[PDB]
Amino acid sequence: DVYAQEKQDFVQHFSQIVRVLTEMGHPEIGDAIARLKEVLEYNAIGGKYNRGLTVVVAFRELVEPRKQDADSLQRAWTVGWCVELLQAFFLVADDIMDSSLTRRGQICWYQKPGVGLDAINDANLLEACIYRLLKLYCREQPYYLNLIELFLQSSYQTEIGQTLDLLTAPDLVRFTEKRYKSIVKYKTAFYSFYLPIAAAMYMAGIDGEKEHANAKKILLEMGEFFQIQDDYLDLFGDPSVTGKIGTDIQDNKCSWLVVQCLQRATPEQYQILKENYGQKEAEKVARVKALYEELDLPAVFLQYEEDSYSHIMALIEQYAAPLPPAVFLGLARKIYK
Amino acid sequence: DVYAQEKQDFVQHFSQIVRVLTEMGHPEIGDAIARLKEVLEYNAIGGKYNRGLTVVVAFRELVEPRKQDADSLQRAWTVGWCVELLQAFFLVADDIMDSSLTRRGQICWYQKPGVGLDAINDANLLEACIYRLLKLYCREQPYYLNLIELFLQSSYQTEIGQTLDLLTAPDLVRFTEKRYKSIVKYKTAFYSFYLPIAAAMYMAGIDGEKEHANAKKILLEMGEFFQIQDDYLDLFGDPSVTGKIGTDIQDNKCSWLVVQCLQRATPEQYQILKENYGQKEAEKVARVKALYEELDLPAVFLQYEEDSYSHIMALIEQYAAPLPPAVFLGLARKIYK
Ligand SMILES: O=P(O)(O)C(Nc1ncnc2sc(-c3ccc(C4CC4)cc3)cc12)P(=O)(O)O
Ligand SMILES: O=P(O)(O)C(Nc1ncnc2sc(-c3ccc(C4CC4)cc3)cc12)P(=O)(O)O
Ligand SMILES: O=P(O)(O)C(Nc1ncnc2sc(-c3ccc(C4CC4)cc3)cc12)P(=O)(O)O
Ligand SMILES: O=P(O)(O)C(Nc1ncnc2sc(-c3ccc(C4CC4)cc3)cc12)P(=O)(O)O
Ligand SMILES: O=P(O)(O)C(Nc1ncnc2sc(-c3ccc(C4CC4)cc3)cc12)P(=O)(O)O
Ligand SMILES: O=P(O)(O)C(Nc1ncnc2sc(-c3ccc(C4CC4)cc3)cc12)P(=O)(O)O
Repeated sequence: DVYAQEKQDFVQHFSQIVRVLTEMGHPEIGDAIARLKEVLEYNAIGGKYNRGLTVVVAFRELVEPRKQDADSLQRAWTVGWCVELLQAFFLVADDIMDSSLTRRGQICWYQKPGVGLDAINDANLLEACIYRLLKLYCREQPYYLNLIELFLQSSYQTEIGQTLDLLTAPDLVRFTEKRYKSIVKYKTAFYSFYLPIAAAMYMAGIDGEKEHANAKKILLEMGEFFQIQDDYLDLFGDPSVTGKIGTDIQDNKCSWLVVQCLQRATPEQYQILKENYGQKEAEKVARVKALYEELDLPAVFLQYEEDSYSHIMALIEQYAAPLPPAVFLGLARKIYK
Repeated sequence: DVYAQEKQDFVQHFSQIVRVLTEMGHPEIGDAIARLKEVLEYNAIGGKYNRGLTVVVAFRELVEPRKQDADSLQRAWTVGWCVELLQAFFLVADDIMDSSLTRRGQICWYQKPGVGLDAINDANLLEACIYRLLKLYCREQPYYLNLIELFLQSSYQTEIGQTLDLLTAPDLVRFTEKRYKSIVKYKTAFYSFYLPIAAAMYMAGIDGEKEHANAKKILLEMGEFFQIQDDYLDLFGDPSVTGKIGTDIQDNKCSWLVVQCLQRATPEQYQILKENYGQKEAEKVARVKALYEELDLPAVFLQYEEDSYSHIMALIEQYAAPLPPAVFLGLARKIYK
């Protein structure tokens, strides 16, 4: 596995990431820097690192091996960790706003004794660390500004996505397909799928607008597919297999499932849905599920997967050049659950 | 007044700022953009605009009038508003973290019905808008990257400052002068005093490290002075004159007053302080005040002002060149209350 190959080195680099972000020529910010260390250690560690690793895998596939000096790699690892820091920023903040209890098999940072709403500042520090790292490791590089702009834009797009999600889910009237597709695109797909390849692209000197537009077209369609899958597996997944015990229905999400359900429902079924969506009790969660089954949404999903395979293989056929197909295909394999 | 002269045009530009940040080639983010308009309108408007205006005043004092085309000015106004957007980001967030009720004579944004902790995202959008504006108005300019780095660094320094404030005020043991001075420097002085002049400097082609270090030396010392004044006036100000009804003691702040009080107190006075600092009731707030009076902290302040005048005039004498002294002196006059 091309990701398993890169992994150990990527994770070991985290140690260096931290050292450099904390190491006291100015003594009396010491205490704040110590808090910064704790924030990084708790929140940047424990994921699958798919997004950060994608930077490293893509880098290796896109830069001729004659230009993979010890130093270029340090940079690749660093930029990968920059993506992981972006993720951490979003998730610390998202947990506060959703009033979540747990994340990545542990108490959400803001819920830890004596953190609370101070986590808002902590989240912002994580974001800040992106640009500090980019400066320290890539200031002299020709792609420096490209990377700054890409990260800032990725942040902007994600935040806009979050705004749309927040407005959409404060009433099922609002849960349309055009709306669902739009949330997924801004809120997850840009920073999860486009950003990591795009970074690698810029680090490899592939900076053209067309090349970027082409990679983007593939990657946003991949990101939509993987989010829709995520929505399906939330309910009909086997949690021992996926790792997620679904709570989308209780949590009242604009999920792909509900959108499809809404499109198909008779007026009376709308009512059963209006009646049971977003409740604690299993009794009710089971009536929503049983409705999705009644409307045969798994078959609808299966069909969506089949269609979606053809479309995405075709997209890569057409739009991958002059990147290696394996960049796209390697990422698909890694994310698919 | 050089600020009153620039003001009407600066504030009128806000309209343009908004238009450009909202104007629907992508239709289905419409609703999110509408929310963005509301966030800007509520949170970026109603201050004195000292920091944003400083960019515009400094620009005019630093660029020869032959290079003050309609376009250079648009840019100056825009960059000024970028400082105002940074301020707004910090304050929306700070209000959430402090659990404040009011700001700028109105309900804090997060306290408005149906905003709540969604304000966290809103705060981040305000930050994002800085870099969108910088791109739209200054991408082709030679100082573009300088401005990106300055804003990102200003954010980093402020956040670090906030971390230090949060750690320092979660116990009077912690309220030392080295610590107080350090909070003020990172949390307020860099972005309130250095950032706006520095931006103008870069827009004028003054990009040298020495020149920046020199401006910085003056401006951080100015920022310390104005924060210490702010602390004094919180208690001994006349609120009808200043506009602030002080609540530093109740709110348990690391204020200059308490630091000085701590340095002077006998063991028994420490106890009266330990006993009354951070309470609701006036009875107790009056015993803290009466102690500061007992220890004659106003005289200590007066002396601090006198010393501080000589020092800062001397700093400008020595370090202002090749900037016009009036940049520094104009800002002092404007902020002094
Ligand atoms: O209550 P305030 O606003 O008068 C005052 N707060 C501030 N005054 C001046 N500048 C700043 S910058 C600042 C801050 C707050 C939150 C953040 C979070 C985004 C990370 C960053 C900076 C708070 C603050 P304080 O009495 O808590 O010291
Ligand atoms: O994962 P499987 O083999 O158990 C099964 N998967 C599929 N079954 C039938 N047709 C298809 S097409 C498909 C697929 C996989 C990857 C992609 C990636 C390019 C995005 C697109 C479609 C998975 C799949 P399901 O239990 O998720 O329904
Ligand atoms: O297990 P199978 O083959 O009988 C069948 N699976 C499939 N049938 C038809 N086409 C496909 S494509 C497919 C697949 C799964 C994972 C991937 C990962 C590289 C992304 C790609 C394609 C599974 C599958 P299903 O009855 O479990 O849905
Ligand atoms: O609960 P989760 O984390 O599984 C999920 N949230 C997310 N999943 C994937 N990507 C993202 S990016 C995102 C977000 C949250 C807060 C912000 C605030 C800083 C502005 C920005 C982005 C939330 C999120 P959802 O079930 O609320 O959709
Ligand atoms: O403002 P005033 O005239 O009523 C009086 N101000 C002063 N009185 C005596 N000495 C001084 S030195 C001083 C000053 C003003 C501006 C500065 C700016 C360069 C930072 C530094 C020191 C104000 C002042 P106070 O009521 O604040 O004590
Ligand atoms: O009103 P005053 O002159 O009798 C006396 N004020 C001063 N005495 C001696 N030196 C100075 S310098 C000073 C001042 C006030 C505002 C400024 C603003 C430009 C920043 C500068 C200097 C007021 C002052 P105070 O008894 O009110 O403290």
